[PDB]
Amino acid sequence: VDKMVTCIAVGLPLLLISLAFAQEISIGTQISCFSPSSFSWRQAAFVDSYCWAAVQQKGNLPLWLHKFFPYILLLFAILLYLPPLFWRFAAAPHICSDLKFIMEELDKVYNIVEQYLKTKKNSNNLIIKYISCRLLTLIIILLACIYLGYYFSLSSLSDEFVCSIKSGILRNDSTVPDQFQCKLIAVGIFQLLSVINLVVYVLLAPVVVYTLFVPFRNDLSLYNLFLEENISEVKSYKCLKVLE
Amino acid sequence: VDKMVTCIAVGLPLLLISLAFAQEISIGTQISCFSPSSFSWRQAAFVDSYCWAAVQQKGNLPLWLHKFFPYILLLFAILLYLPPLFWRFAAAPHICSDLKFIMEELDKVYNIVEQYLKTKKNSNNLIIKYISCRLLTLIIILLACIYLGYYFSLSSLSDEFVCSIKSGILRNDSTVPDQFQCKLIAVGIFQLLSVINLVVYVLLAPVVVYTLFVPFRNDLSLYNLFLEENISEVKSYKCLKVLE
Amino acid sequence: VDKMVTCIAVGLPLLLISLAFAQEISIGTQISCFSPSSFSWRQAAFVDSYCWAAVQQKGNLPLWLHKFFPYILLLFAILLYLPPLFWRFAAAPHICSDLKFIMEELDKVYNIVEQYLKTKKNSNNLIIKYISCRLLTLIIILLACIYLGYYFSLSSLSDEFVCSIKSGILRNDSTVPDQFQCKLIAVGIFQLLSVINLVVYVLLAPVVVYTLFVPFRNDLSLYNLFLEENISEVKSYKCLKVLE
Amino acid sequence: VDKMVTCIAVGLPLLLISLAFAQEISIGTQISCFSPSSFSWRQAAFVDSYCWAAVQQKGNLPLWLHKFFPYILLLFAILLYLPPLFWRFAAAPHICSDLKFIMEELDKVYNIVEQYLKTKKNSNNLIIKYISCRLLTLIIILLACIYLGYYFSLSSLSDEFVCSIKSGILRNDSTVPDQFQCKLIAVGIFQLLSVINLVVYVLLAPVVVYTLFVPFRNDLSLYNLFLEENISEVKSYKCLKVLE
Amino acid sequence: VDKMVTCIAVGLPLLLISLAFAQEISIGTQISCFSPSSFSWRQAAFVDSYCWAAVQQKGNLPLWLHKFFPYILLLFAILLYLPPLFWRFAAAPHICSDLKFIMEELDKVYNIVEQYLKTKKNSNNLIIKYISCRLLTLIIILLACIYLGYYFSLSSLSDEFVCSIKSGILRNDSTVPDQFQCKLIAVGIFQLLSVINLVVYVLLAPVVVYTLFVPFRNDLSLYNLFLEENISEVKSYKCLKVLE
Amino acid sequence: VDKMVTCIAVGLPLLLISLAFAQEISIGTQISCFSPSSFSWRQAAFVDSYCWAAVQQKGNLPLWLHKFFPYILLLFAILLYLPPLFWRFAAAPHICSDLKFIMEELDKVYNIVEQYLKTKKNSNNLIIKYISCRLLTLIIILLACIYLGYYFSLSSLSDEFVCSIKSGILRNDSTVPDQFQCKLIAVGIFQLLSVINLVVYVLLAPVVVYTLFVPFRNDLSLYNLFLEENISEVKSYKCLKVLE
Amino acid sequence: VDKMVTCIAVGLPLLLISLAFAQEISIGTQISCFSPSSFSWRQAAFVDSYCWAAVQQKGNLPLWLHKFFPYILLLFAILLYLPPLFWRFAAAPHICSDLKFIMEELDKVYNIVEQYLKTKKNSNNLIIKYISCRLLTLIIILLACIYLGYYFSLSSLSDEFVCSIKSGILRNDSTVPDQFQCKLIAVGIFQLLSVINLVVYVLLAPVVVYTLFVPFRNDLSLYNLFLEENISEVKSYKCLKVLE
Repeated sequence: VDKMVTCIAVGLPLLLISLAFAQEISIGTQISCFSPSSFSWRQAAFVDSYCWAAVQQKGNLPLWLHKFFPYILLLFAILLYLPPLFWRFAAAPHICSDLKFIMEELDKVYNIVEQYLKTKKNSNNLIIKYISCRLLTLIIILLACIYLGYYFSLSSLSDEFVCSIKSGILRNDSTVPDQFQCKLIAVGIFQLLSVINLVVYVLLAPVVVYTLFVPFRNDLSLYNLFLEENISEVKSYKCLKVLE
Repeated sequence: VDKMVTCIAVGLPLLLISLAFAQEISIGTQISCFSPSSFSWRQAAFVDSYCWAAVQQKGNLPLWLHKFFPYILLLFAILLYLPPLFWRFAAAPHICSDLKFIMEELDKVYNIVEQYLKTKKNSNNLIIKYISCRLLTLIIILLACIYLGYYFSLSSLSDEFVCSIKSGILRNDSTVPDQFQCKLIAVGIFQLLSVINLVVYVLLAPVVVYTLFVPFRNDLSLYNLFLEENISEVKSYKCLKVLE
Repeated sequence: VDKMVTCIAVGLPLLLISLAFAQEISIGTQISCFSPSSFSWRQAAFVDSYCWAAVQQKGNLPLWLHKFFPYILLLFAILLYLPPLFWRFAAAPHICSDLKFIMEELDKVYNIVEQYLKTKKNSNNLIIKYISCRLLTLIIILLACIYLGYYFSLSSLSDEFVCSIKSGILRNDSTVPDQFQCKLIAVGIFQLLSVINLVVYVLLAPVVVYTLFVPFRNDLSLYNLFLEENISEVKSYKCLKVLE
Repeated sequence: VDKMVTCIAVGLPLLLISLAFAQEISIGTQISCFSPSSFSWRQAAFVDSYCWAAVQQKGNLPLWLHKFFPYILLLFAILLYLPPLFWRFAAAPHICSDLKFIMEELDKVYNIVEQYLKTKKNSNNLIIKYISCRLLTLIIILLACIYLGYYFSLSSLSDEFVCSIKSGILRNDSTVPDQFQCKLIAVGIFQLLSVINLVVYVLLAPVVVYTLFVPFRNDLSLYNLFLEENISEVKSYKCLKVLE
Repeated sequence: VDKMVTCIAVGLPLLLISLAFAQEISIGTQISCFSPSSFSWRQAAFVDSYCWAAVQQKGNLPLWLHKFFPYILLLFAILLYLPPLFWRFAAAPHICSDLKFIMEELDKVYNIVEQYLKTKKNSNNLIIKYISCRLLTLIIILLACIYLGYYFSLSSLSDEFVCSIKSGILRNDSTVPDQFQCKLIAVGIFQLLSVINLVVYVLLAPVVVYTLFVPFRNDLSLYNLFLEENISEVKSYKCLKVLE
Repeated sequence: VDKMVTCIAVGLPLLLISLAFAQEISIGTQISCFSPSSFSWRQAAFVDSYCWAAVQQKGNLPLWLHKFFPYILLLFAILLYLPPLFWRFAAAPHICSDLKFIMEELDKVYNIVEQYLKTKKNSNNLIIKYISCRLLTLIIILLACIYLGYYFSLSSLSDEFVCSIKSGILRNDSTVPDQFQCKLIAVGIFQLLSVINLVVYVLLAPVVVYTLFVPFRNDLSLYNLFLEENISEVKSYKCLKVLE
Repeated sequence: VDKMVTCIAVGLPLLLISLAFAQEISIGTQISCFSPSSFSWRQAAFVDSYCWAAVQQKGNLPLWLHKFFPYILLLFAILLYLPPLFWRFAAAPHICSDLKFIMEELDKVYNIVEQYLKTKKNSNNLIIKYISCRLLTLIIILLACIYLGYYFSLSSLSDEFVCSIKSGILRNDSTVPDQFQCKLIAVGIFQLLSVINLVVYVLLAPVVVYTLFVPFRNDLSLYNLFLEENISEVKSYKCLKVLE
């Protein structure tokens, strides 16, 4: 119930990037500048190479984002991978054996543990590790959500821009016409990828805060709720009840 | 009998998409605009890049669908994968052990369970999980069915459209002829893929509602019907009868 | 003897399709229209893209089949896969254990089963499942056989056709010459693939109906014939006889 | 000694086909027609596409074979695979256990079988299955041998032929020069592949008929000769002799 | 806690290089020189081949780094791999058995080791191997950090440079215009890769020196801290305490 | 000591062929004819296709070898594979058990075999199988050695030759200039591959004849020398001696 | 400690070659000759094919090395693989059992070997096999080191050379301009690969001679030093000491 959130919050940005690259290769380069009819095949591939590199040199913040939208979406994916990567390396040895301990000792009682819960309750160290692995996960969803909302928010006739190559010794020339109407290509594919990654991230925002309500769902309030999720040995206690 | 429906309702849209891409690569780009004879090789590849991106900017709803038909068909495939993905994570631990429990205890009787069914009958919690995993599956087939029917319903001379590139600084020019008869290419392959995915989805519509008739097929009406499907231990009870 | 038929009736159409695609890639596009000498490299690739898409818009039934011959051959392959896919999911648990049952109980007799066959004989439920898995297999071979015969039956100078692109705003022009002699390319490879898939399917037509003669080959007439095919425990009964 | 023949009679045609395709891709298309200097890049690729398809429409039998030489060599490879595929599905269960039977019972004699051979001798059913799996293998080598000899027998200036494209509406024109000297390319690679597949198939022709001399090599004449080939339990009988 | 640092300090430079090459292939060559309109397709590919090779022959140190930025980033990755490669080949046999030794002998005490720690404390040979495997790791991070900071520090209009090909017999000619404004392409992708590899390496600099504080975290100060990390047998000593 | 010769006499020709193909693809076609400036792109690819096929039609023996040098080197590789392929199928069952026989019986003597060697000595059947598997291997090295020496022996300005295409209806024309200076490309790579495959095959020629001196190294002279190579049970007889 | 040297002395030349080929493919052919503007696309690809083959025909020794630098680096890699390949086939059976022999017999002493070392000391046969496997390894590093130093030593404007194609019937012509300024491309990548393979091979030269000091590190001087490297049974002798 909690591993499924951190697999569709990471796997879904990975799926859209791989689908974007099969669309990126099957059409061509992400820029396409309208070179004049006088240029050759190589000079017309110079302008598509210059203008794709010169979107950063001087709003300008809309144009800079379209180049790196697969990268920022990638960085927001591996940064959701690290709280589960740190959960398996910090709080996994402290939880694997102690669930095995209660799983074996409850067999011999029906064939101590009542004073186990009285002293494991007052320990505010492992519930703090649990919420900080999910509160950091919650805000990094919303930072990814506000970026995905901002990228869709522009949505304008903004992929079209005007660049020029007359910078170096090409300045003060008589062949280049000083203006090149370029246009980014993959914007419309990215605008739809910025929506279906936003609606999912909005629909998972009540679910991730539903895990932050473990009394309604101290350390006993954490520990009593984990035993019926990944441990099938509690299901034999219902076999005690159904016979009577 | 129920895993076979959710494998051919998901595997069949996956098969058509992979066959479409081998047809998409082996011919070329999905758009092909008739550029003039005056244009170069690069300006003629500008118009195929502009017009393929400018189908969304202003019926228009036929033309927008042809670009994203592999994507909408993909989204309708993974959304049929989630009710079985949630079935293996919610109702699978509550059903694996209790079928193992009756599978072992019925051996020692011929070598209790009669009062097991009297109290497992009045429990309207796990039949509700069963129908909601299939009723949500039923309507999401019909929403996929009505989209596939609507895409085939247009079928017109609608792939041909007229676009223009005179928008930015290319506006007020004297070389571009203001109109470009473009045409989408993969429409005829998609119209046949929208039929053989519709006839299958119509032919599976009585089957998925046939699973929604579990009395004619409460919790006992659910639980008595599962034991002769994935459990071979009931076949020894016929070995009790055939000897007598 | 019966798994070998449903592997060469499915594997043989799969082998011809994979061999066709290596021939399809190594030559080029399946259409090749004779564009005029006045056209550019891109306008000449427009006509090959328009005419390959416009074979369906208005005999015409010969020309429509040549585009989709790998698809119809593919659909006739997976539709032969489903009666064995349903045999392993419906009649496989009802037959795996009961063959194991006689395989063990006949050991202890020489170290009941004589009254086993007297009551398993009068059961017309599992022989009906056996013939319907093969009678449906028989007619779907003949429907595939009559399509393969019809595709070879045309064999004419029919790949050559005449198309025109003057439809949209390209209508009422003065550059396009109103007629384009196109020709499909992979027809001659497909005509030979339609023969060696027909001669095999004719030669397997007496074999598949030879399985439909199980008395000369009720439920006892089905059940007595399966035990000497996939079960090596009957071979020890000959070791009983050869010692005497 | 007999599995090695049916692996180099099948693996050797598979090896030459894979080596031919790496030579076929690394050079180009198998046809190369000398288009005029007036034609464009696309019209010159029309003639290479028309003439490669129009070798069948009206000696002509030399030219038709050069297109399908990888296919006929492939069909002669899988048709040598079927007598071993039928040997493992028909005569393999009748021979696996009975060799295991003598392999175990001869241990306890030195720790019946003398009357085993007196009644297994007069059985003309399994030697008939053995020779028909090899006599059918023998003639299908010679049919492959006479085709490989006939293909090498032409060896002429026969790849060069003259084709014309003036058939449809291209007939009665004033631009096409009515004759196109084409030439197949991979003929010289195929002529050498038709020799080293002929010398091997001639050198294996005495070996395959050497297996057809099982008295000099009834059912006892078959059965006594198999026990010292795939069965290492006969080697302990020499350990009986070497101690004495 | 220490294997996670040496996997994200090595895996993160490996991830950026693989992402850079998919961006390097999908656009084109890293150089793009503006050849004149008079040149052919091959002479214009000469200048892109000459100028990409002639960045080293005579500041110049900015231009030389842009060619080899994937190589220097690769060399700084495998040089972080060698202190863990030497740790598993030098100090791994001296630590695998002795942790197994205390793991077994502490079972039989509750079912010597108190004098074990009194003589294993005064041994300054294995703590010296531990710090030198991490102090060498610390400075090689900072040398990688100062290079990544220096590469981002230039960030100028420095990818644009001017080269000339008039060197050999091409000197004293009348066709080449003596100057070619070239421009490297992947600089802007590399400038962003030089930032997200710098912020991570700064944020890991307090963590790697936090491992260099093993008293606050002699040989006993090393050995007492390893037993509760990779060894689950110490968790049973808490099972001694929780029962009392 | 003898498996290492037949792995570097087979693996080394396989390694050079795979390295040749990566050089063959990365440059282009093996022929490159200097077509005139008047020809188009397709007619200039006709001459490279005609002349590459017409090296066999009429010294001429130098030019024919350069086309098929990867094939003749391949045929000399699989022909060194067959004496080890026949050794594992003819003399392997007669040698696996009898080495296992002495390996077990010598344990119980120290816990018959002295009369074993007196009768296994006079058997001139299995030493004859041993030398003929290596004498046939020896001469097939020298035939491969003399071909590799002859190919390097030409080494001339012999890749350059003159071909003409005026054969069929292209004869009696007025456009083709009757002579085409072609040149094979991969000759210089092949001349170096013909040296490092010759120096190895010369340096292995004393080693393969060193195996043909088994008295200085009858059947006892063969059998006594095999027991200390692949059998570790003879090493315990030194443990008998080192204790005394 | 000695397997790590022969894995980074072999794996490091393998890594640079694979990185060179990804740079070789992503740019183009290793030669790039400045063909005139009059030549076609095919004649300009003739000169790049002629001049790349004609670097050997007549300092000249610098130019010949640049073609075969990946091959000579490959030959120096597999020649470091053969002393470990011969170590596992000659001195591995004589060392696997005798280390197992002392590993078992020392258990029963604490639960002969003192006279084992007195007679295994005076045996100068297996130490001679040890040094010759490493002395041959030492000089073949230095021969690889002096070649790598010599290749970096040239480093000049030496990739640029002048070739001509007027050799055969192309001699005495009036179109070719008699001189072609070519230039090798991958030289600058190879000059950096010749440095980082030299600094490693210099830094491993004291390590490989450190293995040649086995008294300071006869047969006892060899045999006493191997037991604490790959054998964990000596670590129990410290468990004898730490208890006392």
